[PDB]
Amino acid sequence: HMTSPFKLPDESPSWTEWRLHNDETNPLGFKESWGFGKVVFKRYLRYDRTEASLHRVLGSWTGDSVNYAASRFFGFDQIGCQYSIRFRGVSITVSGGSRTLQHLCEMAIRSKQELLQLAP
Amino acid sequence: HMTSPFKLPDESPSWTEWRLHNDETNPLGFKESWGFGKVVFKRYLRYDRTEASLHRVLGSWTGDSVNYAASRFFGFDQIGCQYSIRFRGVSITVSGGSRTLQHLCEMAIRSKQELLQLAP
RNA sequence: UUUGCUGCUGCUGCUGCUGCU
RNA sequence: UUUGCUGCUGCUGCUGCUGCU
Repeated sequence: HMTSPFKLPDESPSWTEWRLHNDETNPLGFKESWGFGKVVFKRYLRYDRTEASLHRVLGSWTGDSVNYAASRFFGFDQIGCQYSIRFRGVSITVSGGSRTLQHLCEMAIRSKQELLQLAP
Repeated sequence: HMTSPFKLPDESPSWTEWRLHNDETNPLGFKESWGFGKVVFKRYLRYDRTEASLHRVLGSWTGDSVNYAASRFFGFDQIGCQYSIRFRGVSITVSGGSRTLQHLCEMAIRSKQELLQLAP
């Protein structure tokens, strides 16, 4: 078991749940991922566009959680790191080498927030 | 001559200029691009981290300029659109289908600004 | 604008490398 | 953390398509 950058578990909806959601309604949430070298950790999280929910999903990873997970993969040569998020058909990615990871985190967290607060 | 999304011309430094810059000093600027289907338009722009300069480079494209350039490429099937920017070893990308382009623009402009205002 | 996955398409991004500039 | 380009590497992102879920 590798250690993930994430502090919340995955919330991927089942196929049945997704169909039921489509018949009765606005996505159920958003997808995000962190990639270090060749390893990618992924989350689907429920998000309902309220403030409480935004605050919850914003705690799904931190500088520290990403750094502890990422450093597992560090070597002589710098590795590529990447955060990806998709909400409503819009994807943001923030990437660079492992030496920039603090800065990637900084931009990822703003991006996640800008995207999730974006009006339809 | 295709029509570009950009309102400023490219400012790529020569190899000699770049060497001279490296011997005497902090990058000379940043790189950005807009991709519609298979066509990508690219800029290198000088940016010195002042407010006046930030304002100048922020005018290098607009919603309208991106839309007029992009619509050249629209068909039956939605196309993939993407804005990419790299400054100080950190790359942001904003992508999606052509139906989301207004929203991509909205997130691209914020991203460009967050990244260029980021402290080293 | 959509749950998760398979295989294909075209175009980016990032990492490392290469040769010129 | 770096001007622009050539060719290679590995991993994403996006578009369209596919078969299951």
